[PDB]
Amino acid sequence: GPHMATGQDRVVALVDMDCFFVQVEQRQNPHLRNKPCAVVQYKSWKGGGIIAVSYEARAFGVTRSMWADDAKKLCPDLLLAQVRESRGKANLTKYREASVEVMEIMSRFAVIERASIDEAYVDLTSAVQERLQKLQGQPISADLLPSTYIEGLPQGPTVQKEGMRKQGLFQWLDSLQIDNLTSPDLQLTVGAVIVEEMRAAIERETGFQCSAGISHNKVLAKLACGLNKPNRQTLVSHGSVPQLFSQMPIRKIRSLGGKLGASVIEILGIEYMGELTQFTESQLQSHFGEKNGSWLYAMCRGIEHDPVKPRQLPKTIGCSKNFPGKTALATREQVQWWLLQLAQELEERLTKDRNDNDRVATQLVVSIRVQGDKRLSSLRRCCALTRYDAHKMSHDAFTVIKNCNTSGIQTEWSPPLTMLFLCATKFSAS
DNA sequence: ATTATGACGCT
DNA sequence: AGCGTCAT
Ligand SMILES: Nc1nc2c(ncn2[C@H]2C[C@H](O)[C@@H](COP(=O)(O)NP(=O)(O)OP(=O)(O)O)O2)c(=O)[nH]1
Ligand SMILES: [Mn+2]
Ligand SMILES: [Mn+2]
Repeated sequence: GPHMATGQDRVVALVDMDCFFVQVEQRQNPHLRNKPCAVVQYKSWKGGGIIAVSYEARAFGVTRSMWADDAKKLCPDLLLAQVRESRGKANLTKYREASVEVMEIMSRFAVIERASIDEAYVDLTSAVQERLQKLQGQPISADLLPSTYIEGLPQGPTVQKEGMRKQGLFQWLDSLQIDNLTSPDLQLTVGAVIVEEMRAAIERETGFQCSAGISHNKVLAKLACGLNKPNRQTLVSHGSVPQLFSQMPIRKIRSLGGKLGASVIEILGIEYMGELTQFTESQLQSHFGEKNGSWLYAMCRGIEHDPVKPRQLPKTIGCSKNFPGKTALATREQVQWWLLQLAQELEERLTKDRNDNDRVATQLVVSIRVQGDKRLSSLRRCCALTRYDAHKMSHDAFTVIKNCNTSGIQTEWSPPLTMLFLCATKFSAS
């Protein structure tokens, strides 16, 4: 009872940009704004592959992973923006730079953990304590939470979406105990006030809209963020978890959408996250390993301890290109030329990183996939990265992979290469 | 012929 | 170190 810690000692937020690459292109080209729009890579095969979709286009069924030609079948008026091509490959620099814009704004409010190109976690515990001190026991006005949903509310004792949002927020605020500076629900609420401010700053200073989740840990904050996209934020309280999880398919939790989640479902004969509560920690560890079992035991109760890492910058800088079907690389000249193209993009990104961030990569990882291998990487080899020189980097990558070529002929490459991947790692302060 | 990444955990 | 998983 009293000693049963409830995982309520942090306030954590997840901010995720809405249809990010689309918004970057819509900012640049006003003709794309408020339109069914998608961003594609390449064009020749099937119109190119969609990687981002505006909410207007989603209404027609357009999704990521879909070929543009098929998306145009669903949405004949769909507008498309193509990712830049440089050195024969997709070049995502514009979106990385836009990401830095957003990350730098978020860092004004708190130390952030860059989780992807378009989203970051925020540990707001300390900022919340500060704002609570300033509030001096003053209640929180609904006016300070103009885009916030309270998950699970309204409940009990109404036709529009905004009305339901406000009804739930009123029910939440009316139940708050604002004289207790240690109440977790009050802390989450102040966290949501701060996140409104953060999202307002992002939109004012970049033009980009985002959604956010506020809860007591990273998993719940991420889940919360997705509940009311776009352009809204959602508060998931500890108390909302039993009802939320009682009908939550296990695969919606970050980390359980793959083989492990399928094994939870099949071994235990359950469907929803809430059903996990009936098992002991030891039973879950027996099926899924010590670490996974402890994580599942706490997570189905709303408890997760993974810290918000103080990391605004990516840990690696990588360049990759697939060569599908008849485009697979079958000669040594081809392999060398594309290793050089990848290495030249890598050199440019690494040099900019060194200038911006006062660090140097020290390890080069070379990954290839070979024809007939379904795995992502057929082979990974590391070597030293001692100079930011594309020619050296590509020569070294060739040296570490050249023993893969089973061809007796010096010129041919067999079996052909369907992917090249260069990734700079193990950064050191310079 | 989804593609381009990037984060990890395992052994 | 190299491989596998998850993510999108
Ligand atoms: N190159 C590449 N980029 C991708 C891929 N998947 C996503 N991206 C890029 C394009 C995405 O814009 C960006 C962020 O990914 P999300 O947050 O998962 N999706 P979004 O922000 O679009 O919509 P929502 O409002 O639902 O969050 O990452 C991919 O497979 N490949
Ligand atoms: Mn997003
Ligand atoms: Mn995202």
